[PDB]
Amino acid sequence: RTVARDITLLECVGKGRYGEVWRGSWQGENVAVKIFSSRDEKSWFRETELYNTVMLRHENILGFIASDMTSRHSSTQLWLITHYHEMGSLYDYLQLTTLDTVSCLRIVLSIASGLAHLHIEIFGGKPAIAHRDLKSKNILVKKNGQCCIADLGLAVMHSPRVGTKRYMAPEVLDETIQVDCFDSYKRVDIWAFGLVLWEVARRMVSNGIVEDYKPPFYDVVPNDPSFEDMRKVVCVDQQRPNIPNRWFSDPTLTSLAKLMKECWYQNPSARLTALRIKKTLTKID
Ligand SMILES: COc1cc(-c2cncc(-c3ccc(C4CCN(C)CC4)cc3)c2C)cc(OC)c1OC
Ligand SMILES: COc1cc(-c2cncc(-c3ccc(C4CCN(C)CC4)cc3)c2C)cc(OC)c1OC
Ligand SMILES: COc1cc(-c2cncc(-c3ccc(C4CCN(C)CC4)cc3)c2C)cc(OC)c1OC
Repeated sequence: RTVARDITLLECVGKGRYGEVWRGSWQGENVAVKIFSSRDEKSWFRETELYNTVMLRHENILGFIASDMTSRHSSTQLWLITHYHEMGSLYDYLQLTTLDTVSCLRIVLSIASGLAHLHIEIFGGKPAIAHRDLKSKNILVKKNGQCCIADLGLAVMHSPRVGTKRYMAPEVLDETIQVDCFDSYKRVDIWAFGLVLWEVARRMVSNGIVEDYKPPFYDVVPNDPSFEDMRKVVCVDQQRPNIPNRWFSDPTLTSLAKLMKECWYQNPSARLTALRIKKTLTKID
């Protein structure tokens, strides 16, 4: 048999400290190709080890196609190949796009769905998985209006790289997280989910009003905030993102404000579960 391997790289759609993402083509069809820096090799190894353990398949998880390691003269080349989502990341999308009630709920319920799928152990199935770097740049917008969760390079299974500091829960910033305890990692993801819910909700129009896109804590920390900057805001002062008055005129945003509050308790065990968040979102509107 012929094994047509060649992928054509067509367009760079992302470049960062730790690698690049390309739109590519395989057999006339778009794929996404993440090329890792050797500095972030462990993220390729961890995502590859996870998919060699359990082949996740879910409409709200970025679709795996391949992991490739290629020997070069004096280096190793590491690629991850996935489905390609031409609308780009939720972070990208929220910059110019505003939302209505239906599109806002569809986005956040799709994210909750993907996250609950990661978190749940299924017997016979999948181990429970915590993401550990959930944020709007790690969520892609699909053409059908649902999103999918990307980047399992920091993920942990239950049967170097740390999370993005802006999205870190208070127990991560004050180093009290119970590291031997899998439920602790799920509760870190729930905190981060609440921040993503805030980012999205701001862009939902009500009574002709919308907020501009801002990242969580934009008004209290610098760009590329330090670990200490974050700890002082989140742990010492116990600040949370602002809920604008205009949300309390809209039943959807009133319900979403309540939800995001229940993701942000200082006590990790008080936070909602992903399954409970899904149930609450199905009862809104
Ligand atoms: C090695 O590397 C890459 C390979 C491919 C690729 C290309 N054509 C065909 C295949 C194929 C799939 C599956 C089977 C099955 C058939 C049934 N039988 C009982 C078990 C085996 C055979 C062949 C693949 C996997 C694409 C790649 O990238 C897009 C590759 O690079 C990462
Ligand atoms: C990696 O990704 C892609 C792969 C392929 C692809 C190419 N050749 C052969 C295959 C294949 C054939 C047959 C079996 C099975 C069938 C049932 N049973 C008897 C076990 C053996 C498995 C695999 C595939 C899946 C196509 C893709 O897209 C159209 C891929 O996605 C980009
Ligand atoms: C977060 O993580 C990963 C993401 C992806 C991924 C998959 N589909 C699409 C994208 C993308 C496409 C296009 C744009 C822009 C460029 C064109 N236009 C001007 C606006 C839109 C942005 C983003 C990406 C980045 C793949 C990954 O691995 C292969 C990722 O890592 C796991």
